[PDB]
Amino acid sequence: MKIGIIAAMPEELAYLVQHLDNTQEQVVLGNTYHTGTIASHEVVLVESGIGKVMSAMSVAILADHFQVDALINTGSAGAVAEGIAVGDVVIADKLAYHDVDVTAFGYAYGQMAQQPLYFESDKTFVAQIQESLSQLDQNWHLGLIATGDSFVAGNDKIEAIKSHFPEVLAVEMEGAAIAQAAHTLNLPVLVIRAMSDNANHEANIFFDEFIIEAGRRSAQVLLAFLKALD
Amino acid sequence: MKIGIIAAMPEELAYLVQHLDNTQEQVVLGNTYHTGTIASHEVVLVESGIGKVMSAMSVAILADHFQVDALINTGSAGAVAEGIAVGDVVIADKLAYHDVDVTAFGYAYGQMAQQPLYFESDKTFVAQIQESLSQLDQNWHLGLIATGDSFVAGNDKIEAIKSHFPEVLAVEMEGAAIAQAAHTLNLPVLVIRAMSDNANHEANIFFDEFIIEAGRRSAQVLLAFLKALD
Ligand SMILES: CSC[C@H]1N[C@@H](c2c[nH]c3c2N=CNC3N)[C@H](O)[C@@H]1O
Ligand SMILES: CSC[C@H]1N[C@@H](c2c[nH]c3c2N=CNC3N)[C@H](O)[C@@H]1O
Repeated sequence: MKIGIIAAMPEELAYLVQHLDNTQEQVVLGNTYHTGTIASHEVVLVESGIGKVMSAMSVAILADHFQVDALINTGSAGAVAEGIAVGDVVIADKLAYHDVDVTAFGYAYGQMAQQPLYFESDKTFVAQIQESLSQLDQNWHLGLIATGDSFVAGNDKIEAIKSHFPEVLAVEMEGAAIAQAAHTLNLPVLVIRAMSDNANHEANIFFDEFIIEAGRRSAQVLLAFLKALD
Repeated sequence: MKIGIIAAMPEELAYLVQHLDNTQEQVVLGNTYHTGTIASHEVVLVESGIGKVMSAMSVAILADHFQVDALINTGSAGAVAEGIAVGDVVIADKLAYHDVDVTAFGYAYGQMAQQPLYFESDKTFVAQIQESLSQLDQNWHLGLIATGDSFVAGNDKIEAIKSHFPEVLAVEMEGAAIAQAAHTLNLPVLVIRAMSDNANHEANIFFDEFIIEAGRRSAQVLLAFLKALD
């Protein structure tokens, strides 16, 4: 298959570009799309930019211009579940928006109009990625990642998000957006994020400090996954 | 020029489709795009779906697949500024997100990372549309429309939005998203919305009752504009 891989920032795509075989770069609508293969898998890498709109646009272009068959997001996120450490990797089995309120019409909190409440990562992708990781390794996690067009940096917002999604493991700004776009195109999706901060008052500082490492760790897990996907 | 016209719901695109000359429907990525002309202006009409992600995808496809030169959004919105009545039309000279918080990094509230706080409708488009309207008509307005991935239905949220953007006239769910996407593509944009409700506790009821009329009114203003734009 042909996999479209999206990262919000350059720090989150660098490692993958460095491991891209038969690399070629195409400029489309002012952005660079890296084509080639990874572990014999045809892929297209792109730095979308931050947020729902930018990531959604990248999905649309990957589908319309490159005819991708699947979508995978890699990058950083803020750790919110107790016990998750900076540097840990969270594989999203499900994604949802923590900043969406269309409840006046009867939708569940977080559920966008005309959309399901939860977007699910491809069951086959999730099954296989777990198989590539060790059960003895306690630094990777499988669970819910909540998305919003905000950088979470305070216990108050963390608590507010948890009141709606108590099982949330991490938070970011593109996960559910890419999953929503993928769902709209009937394309399988997977989201992988490494923790760059604790989404608290010190989040901006930790993010600045750990974005390079988080971007690399998330990408390393993706690379290991792709090599085992076959 | 070639103008891409986006409406979130069918009720907001119907009138335009009914007045599209040399109309033809095409299916791209599972959605219908209506090509044709409106007063010597080549156009592409599309019902994007609700929200930031859906509207952003539509902008991307309009640019990548149809090579549009400009973008115009039409539809319904909730009236928030005192005095604005249901049925009134608001032309957005500027757009901003009311639900974006990346302030931890120093951005102004509402400003998305890597983006300006305000997205501006094309100055030429704004100047010309005002010329097509009567100064004696008090039912059209020119000002700020704030966008968010939520349906505003309560004075509490209205007050919260006003605390950040006191001059906001109306609120909706795609304006700033379409403007952001257009800005990313360096394409001129214009947003026009007719009031379907008062964004208060009764907003869902008024929306249900007035979406057909609001969609029509907004489209009527756009049609008049296009017939005078030349
Ligand atoms: C500079 S905005 C933060 C970016 N990094 C991710 C992120 C890391 N840590 C957090 C993120 N997003 C929200 N809250 C957080 N605590 C998001 O998905 C954006 O692409
Ligand atoms: C069924 S979600 C509402 C849709 N109509 C517009 C709307 C009308 N009235 C309101 C809207 N959006 C937010 N708050 C409001 N009070 C938005 O842009 C969505 O496309």
